[PDB]
Amino acid sequence: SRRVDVMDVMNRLILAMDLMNRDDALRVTGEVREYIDTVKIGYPLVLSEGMDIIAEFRKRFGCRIIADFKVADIPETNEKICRATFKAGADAIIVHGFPGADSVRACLNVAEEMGREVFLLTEMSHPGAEMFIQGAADEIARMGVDLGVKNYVGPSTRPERLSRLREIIGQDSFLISPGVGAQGGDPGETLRFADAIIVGASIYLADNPAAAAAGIIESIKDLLNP
Amino acid sequence: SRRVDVMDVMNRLILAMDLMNRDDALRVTGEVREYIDTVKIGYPLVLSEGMDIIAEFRKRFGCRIIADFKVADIPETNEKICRATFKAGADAIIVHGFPGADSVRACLNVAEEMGREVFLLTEMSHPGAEMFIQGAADEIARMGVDLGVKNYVGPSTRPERLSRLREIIGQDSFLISPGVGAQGGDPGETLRFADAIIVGASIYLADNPAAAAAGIIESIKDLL
Ligand SMILES: O=C1CC(=O)N([C@@H]2O[C@H](COP(=O)(O)O)[C@@H](O)[C@H]2O)C(=O)N1
Ligand SMILES: O=C1CC(=O)N([C@@H]2O[C@H](COP(=O)(O)O)[C@@H](O)[C@H]2O)C(=O)N1
Repeated sequence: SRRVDVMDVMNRLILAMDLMNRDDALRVTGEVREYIDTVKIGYPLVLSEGMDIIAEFRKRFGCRIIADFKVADIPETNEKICRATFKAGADAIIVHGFPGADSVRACLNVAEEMGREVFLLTEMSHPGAEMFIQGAADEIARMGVDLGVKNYVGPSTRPERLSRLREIIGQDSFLISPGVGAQGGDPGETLRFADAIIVGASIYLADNPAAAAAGIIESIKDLLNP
Repeated sequence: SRRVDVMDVMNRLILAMDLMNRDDALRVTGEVREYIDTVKIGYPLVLSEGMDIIAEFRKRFGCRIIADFKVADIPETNEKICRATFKAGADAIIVHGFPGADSVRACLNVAEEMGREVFLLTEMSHPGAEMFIQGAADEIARMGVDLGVKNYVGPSTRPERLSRLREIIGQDSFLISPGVGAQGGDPGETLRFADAIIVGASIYLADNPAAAAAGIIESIKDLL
């Protein structure tokens, strides 16, 4: 990405905090705070500890929050979900593109009004993505561009797909990518196209999360700056 | 549907309780309880009041709860979402099929392991559904059949699509359909294929929710 008006992710590493217990979640996040300042919080944690967990993370840690809720409902419900989520302190929210343009627009409008951001998930990192998602991936990405979407989520496990997504969305867009580590994606190859990588279990399940985070960062030192 | 062991939804009417305040949500639900015993609780309410709200609905009104979370993540995450959801008193959970068979199977395994139900959302009711979901709907339904899914969600706004979906899933499957009221779906044509209809705003935003529910039931009395 060439734009400077994007969230500045420390070390280009976003922690996918999917532990389902407040104690383990707060412990691991705290132990890696030195390397990460942007945390992706999803339903595994939220449905287990509640939305206030978002406020607490910003309190204890001075981190940005990406609510990975893969919003995928009708326009009316999507609007409500985004409103509740931003009200709770989320800086950005991840939204699915497959439900259509109106569903995505609903999220974009709320984000616009509240001054927050929407990240469009154009395709996924798991095996199942090949069944229905990849066939529509190109068009979903193009729909995002036409809608004026500037933030995207693409698969680390499929660098060949990530290259294509980047070409479609352009350099004036921001791209983050999950699937690194546990799913087999490589941090370095992924950062050839993505602006930041998302890492979950490789860090939060490690005997030493801090060392795991440090190791990943060391492995991409040549791609770290700016 | 022709199956005898299907979910028994009173008056074939499911309340989509999408109000975002526990007071209005609980009050309106109580107001229509004599007409509805099955409530669909989604993220608008859950993200606003917390997951404990599900048990509250059960304790207060003894209604069955369908957690409409449109689960649409990778298998591993879907697993966690379903587990947390069934631990909250949800009798069932709605999952997306677009992410593929592994994502759906993950939900099915948890439901089976925790003795609850999974509803597979095939085609959606809004206009945008025509862009990508509609073209994959029949295949998603067939995937559901092959996986052993017995509960489905289809659009009331497109009865002709609902008819095709019913053909694919068979009569031994349970089908619920949203889109009645606010979205212009016709209850009559919808119930020709769906076992139960989902109604939200046409009821919870009505000056008199009870009267609203009553009216809906009156318009489909011949199907009850
Ligand atoms: O295509 C995608 C989207 C997504 O957000 N995710 C999420 O990214 C995280 C990956 O975590 P992990 O590093 O495999 O443990 C989880 O929170 C997933 O739900 C993914 O793995 N693939
Ligand atoms: O295709 C679909 C799926 C679905 O769950 N829904 C949900 O069904 C409800 C419909 O509410 P309403 O009657 O339009 O106010 C909402 O909670 C929606 O999120 C839908 O409208 N269409």
